[PDB]
Amino acid sequence: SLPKWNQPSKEGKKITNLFVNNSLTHSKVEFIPQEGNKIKWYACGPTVYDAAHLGHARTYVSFDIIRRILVNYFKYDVFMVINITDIDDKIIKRSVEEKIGFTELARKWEYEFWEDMKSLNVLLPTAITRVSEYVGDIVKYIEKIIENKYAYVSEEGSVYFDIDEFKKSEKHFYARMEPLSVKKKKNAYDFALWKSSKPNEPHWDSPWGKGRPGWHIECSTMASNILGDVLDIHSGGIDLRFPHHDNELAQSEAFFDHSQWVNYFLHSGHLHIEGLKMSKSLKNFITIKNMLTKYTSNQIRILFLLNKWDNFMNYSPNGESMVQCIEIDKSFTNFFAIILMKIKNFDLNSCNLYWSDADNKLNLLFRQTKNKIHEHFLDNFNTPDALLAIQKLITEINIYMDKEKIQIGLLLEIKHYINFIFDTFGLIY
Amino acid sequence: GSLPKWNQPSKEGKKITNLFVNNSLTHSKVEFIPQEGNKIKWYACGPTVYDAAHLGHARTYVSFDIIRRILVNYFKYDVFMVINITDIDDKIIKRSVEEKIGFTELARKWEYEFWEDMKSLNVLLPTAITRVSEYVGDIVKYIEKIIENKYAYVSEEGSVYFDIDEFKKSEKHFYARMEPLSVKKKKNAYDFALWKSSKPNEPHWDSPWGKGRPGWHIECSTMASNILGDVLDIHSGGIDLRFPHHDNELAQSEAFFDHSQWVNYFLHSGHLHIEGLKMSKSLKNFITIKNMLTKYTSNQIRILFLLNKWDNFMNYSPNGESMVQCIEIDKSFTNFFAIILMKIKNFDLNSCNLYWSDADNKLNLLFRQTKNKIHEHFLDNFNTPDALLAIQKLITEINIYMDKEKIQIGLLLEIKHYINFIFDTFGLIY
Ligand SMILES: Nc1ncnc2c1ncn2[C@@H]1O[C@H](COP(=O)(O)OP(=O)(O)OP(=O)(O)O)[C@@H](O)[C@H]1O
Ligand SMILES: Nc1ncnc2c1ncn2[C@@H]1O[C@H](COP(=O)(O)OP(=O)(O)OP(=O)(O)O)[C@@H](O)[C@H]1O
Ligand SMILES: Nc1ncnc2c1ncn2[C@@H]1O[C@H](COP(=O)(O)OC(=O)[C@@H](N)CS)[C@@H](O)[C@H]1O
Ligand SMILES: Nc1ncnc2c1ncn2[C@@H]1O[C@H](COP(=O)(O)OC(=O)[C@@H](N)CS)[C@@H](O)[C@H]1O
Ligand code: NA
Ligand code: NA
Ligand code: NA
Ligand code: NA
Ligand SMILES: [Zn+2]
Ligand SMILES: [Zn+2]
Repeated sequence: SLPKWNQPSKEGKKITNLFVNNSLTHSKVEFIPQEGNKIKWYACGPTVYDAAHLGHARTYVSFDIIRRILVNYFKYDVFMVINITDIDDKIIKRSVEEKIGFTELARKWEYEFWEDMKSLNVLLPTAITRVSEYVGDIVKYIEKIIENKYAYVSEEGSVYFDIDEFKKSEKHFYARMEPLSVKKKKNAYDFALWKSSKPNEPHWDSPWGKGRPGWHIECSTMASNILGDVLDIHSGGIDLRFPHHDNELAQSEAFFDHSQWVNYFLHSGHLHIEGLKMSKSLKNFITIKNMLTKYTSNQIRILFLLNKWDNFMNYSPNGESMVQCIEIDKSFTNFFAIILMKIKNFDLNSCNLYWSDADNKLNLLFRQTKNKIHEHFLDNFNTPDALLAIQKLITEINIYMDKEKIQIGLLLEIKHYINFIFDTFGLIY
Repeated sequence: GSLPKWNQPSKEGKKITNLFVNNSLTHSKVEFIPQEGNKIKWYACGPTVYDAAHLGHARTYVSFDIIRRILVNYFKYDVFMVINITDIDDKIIKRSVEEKIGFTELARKWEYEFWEDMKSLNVLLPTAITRVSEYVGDIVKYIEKIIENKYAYVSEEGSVYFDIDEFKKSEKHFYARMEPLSVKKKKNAYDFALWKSSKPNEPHWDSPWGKGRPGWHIECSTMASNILGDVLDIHSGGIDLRFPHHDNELAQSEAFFDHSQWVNYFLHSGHLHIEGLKMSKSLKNFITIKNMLTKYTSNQIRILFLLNKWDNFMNYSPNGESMVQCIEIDKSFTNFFAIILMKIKNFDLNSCNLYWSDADNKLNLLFRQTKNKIHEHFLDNFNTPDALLAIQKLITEINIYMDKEKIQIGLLLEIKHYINFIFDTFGLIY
């Protein structure tokens, strides 16, 4: 009566002792690749009908940080896919208001989305999967689910997922992550894999008649096509956990007829503003472009670094939440300025390089800081505490650079390490 | 009994990568295991600063720079690295009476040029730099402790010699761990000086035994022990230093701490030969680093060294012969970056199709396989020749993909970032 989860076997895998908050277990569990040091990761992308806002930025920056930690810090081999939802009721409706076709609208806002991602130093994924380019694959995916007896066709030409049949199977559980969130149909909870189109909507041909993919089947199809029958990581905002992500699991399990399509399901917390999710529906949003006319990429990334990725956060506007981010960015800038000049201007001809007690104390604190930050990253990508550890080290390096005769090589190694961590954070100085 | 023992560090609580390194203490490739956590305490013997550095010096310090970058940037070990400057030596004293600019000033001049040459070759400064002239007092105290442990004696002239026979007698000590077969004021001829009584008009320093100078080997034992302590993860130098210099350091340091293993992994770079012989100031066959840099770039010189396994000897053919291949490779890397950056720059997300095709999948498979190949090469005693070849092969395929196939912008960027990461690890700059 309660879903089971299979931790992957550790034999032959890269083992870091990283723990992650897995929505499949509702707990922090050890992260173990399916294969070697490889990580196959699908992340749900945007619905491209309008500009991206600060809440979208929080989710993609947070997962960009996690990806950089996984790749640059831990040296996992990450194969990442992000989709573009360029077929959607929202796109269709917006396109009839603006009197532009659905494709030209979608391409415009996909373009702006990637521009906004680049402006925030978010890395592009390995693969970008647009629904409009995968419709034929979605149809074949739906055919096999029907052939496995987990979907049925209405008289209208729609196709619905058969929840009751899926639950009946001993090897399958419906709504693994939110069990308690559960006319032409068998049961009301059945959701559409193929929607029969009205003759005026955009549509595609299929064995069941002209229609469009249902929302959830788009992501099962695209992720399965590129990454296969086992994903190491699937991610998205917490709102997507049910029904979207639980429905993807059911569809993909039905397609492959196995019991675990995703090993680790990661959900970022929402960015709130004045207590409510930043949302286009609520008219309380700040576009990324507007945000970047007031704050820098570094400052916005520091905002997200200060908040644990899987917890919700509140944004206080009119600069309130950004005061601290600006101060921290200012301290990193001034730290780098001094250390870079001291390295550049150091004169090996005239210096004394005896290793003093002050050099030894700074070095001990340096190595201890590396160990603290390692433990923070292993603790479910705890960037708030890793950022604080860096701040504390900088406070001491600043004292040292002002007062002590300086060990040029120690300062250079410290600079390289802090740069390495800032690269992992996505900060550019 | 008659053969030295080596103790592999325990694996419990350590970073374990399955890296194997060629350990001169075992004369074999053995798994590298940190003494503590993921830390590596590493001392590398530095230059004797009386003249310009030459290409053979460059090979040793670039090779250890590559190894350090692999350990830190690739494997994420925490490396605490010390390199010394031998600025007190008989060569420096003799050179300074010829040059007449003063002994300290001459040594400092050629130390400065050594660091300039290292800077020109993109070699990273170590964590700590230990000059003998700044450590003489600590050296005197180190010698005092060895005498107090009965492993050194004082001659009537005021020199101090290490007592080999007393040292070997101890069951816990073995003399010449790495080259066992290489073995008037003295007890035995094989005794070596820890303190040399100064002759008139030479530079000298005070000591309890009279004015003198350190012996060569005690400088490195003292400086390494002072900063890094009683167990070094790695000690390194050119192969010529293995005996007598490095074996004597082990004996001195074991005598100081009265234990049996001061160094866990002793690594020796192979010599650069030219026309069949070690490039050597004595043979008049050397090329200075500066001369080399008026003809070739940092990248090309580092590629020369990446193409040769660090612990094997290599042959340098001059007049550009050995550099032809290095120039070709460097040009192909420059051209690769030029092309891929233009393809990325010219890519239009509006007008493209991004379906993940068979060609995209085949390139991705090749990419991931290249990562695993390069990983096994680095684990195989830092095999940069095979890792460089893997990158070359991958680039050949990326070039084909960019010319004809519709390109996955994200895949091209990710591959460029990986190649940048490996090139950062090699010390190449594009
Ligand atoms: N940077 C990397 N690139 C590629 N693969 C990596 C990397 N780091 C680690 N790995 C993979 O991590 C795994 C390490 O696991 P571990 O060394 O504990 O296994 P093992 O039991 O010794 O077996 P084996 O090494 O033979 O798979 C290896 O499969 C190796 O392929
Ligand atoms: N990148 C790193 N930075 C800092 N410390 C590291 C790093 N990688 C490994 N370590 C250190 O390696 C030691 C062991 O880590 P490892 O992942 O090998 O776990 P383990 O073998 O299960 O050991 P244990 O749980 O007993 O520490 C720890 O002390 C950890 O601090
Ligand atoms: N206030 C907020 N705070 C933090 N994250 C937020 C957020 N508001 C939205 N997000 C996150 O932004 C991503 C794109 O949301 P879309 O609605 O554009 O698209 C879709 O949901 C489909 N195209 C997926 S296939 C999702 O992971 C969402 O949970
Ligand atoms: N042809 C050649 N090829 C490759 N490496 C070479 C080389 N010729 C020399 N080397 C290496 O260069 C380094 C500095 O040599 P020095 O003589 O300057 O100093 C000393 O020996 C002491 N100051 C050490 S405390 C050593 O590691 C040496 O083995
Ligand atoms: Na069931
Ligand atoms: Na929800
Ligand atoms: Na003995
Ligand atoms: Na020798
Ligand atoms: Zn999705
Ligand atoms: Zn030495």
